Amino acid sequence: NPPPPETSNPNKPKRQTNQLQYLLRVVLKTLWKHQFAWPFQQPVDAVKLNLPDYYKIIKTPMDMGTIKKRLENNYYWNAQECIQDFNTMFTNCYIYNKPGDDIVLMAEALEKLFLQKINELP
Ligand SMILES: Cc1ccc(-n2nc(C(=O)N3CCN(C)CC3)nc2-c2ccc3c(c2)N(C2CCCC2)[C@H](C)C(=O)N3C)c(C)c1
Repeated sequence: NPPPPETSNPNKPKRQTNQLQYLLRVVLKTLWKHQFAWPFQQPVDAVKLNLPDYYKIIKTPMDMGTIKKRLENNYYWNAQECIQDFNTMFTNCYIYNKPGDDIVLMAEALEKLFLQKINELP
């Protein structure tokens, strides 16, 4: 398993905006409780899953556990940067798997809810 993405970085400039607080308070925390959220709450554990292929395919891994910690640590400059991590998470899933796979269906459901919630930001 590779090291998970960084959640703090003393040399990177940080910011806290209304949009970012909303991404944590509303967008992430509602997505988290969704019945299909559990696969995406931590990095893919390829060792546990016996998927030595996953990290051969996915070069920029991302997950909501990481995003959560990054929001909690004020790691982001703006909302858009955080939104890019959500979209990287979803697109990783669609790259690695095939349409109709159970995990893809799960990601699809979360992505629509995600898009619905970010449609209007503070
Ligand atoms: C349908 C399904 C949903 C989730 C999971 N599990 N289970 C754990 C686990 O070992 N966990 C998670 C929950 N926790 C409580 C115990 C540890 N991890 C995942 C998991 C997380 C993320 C992904 C995948 C699996 N798959 C795919 C791998 C083949 C099938 C789909 C690929 C990597 C995909 O791209 N991503 C995003 C499984 C076995 C089947």
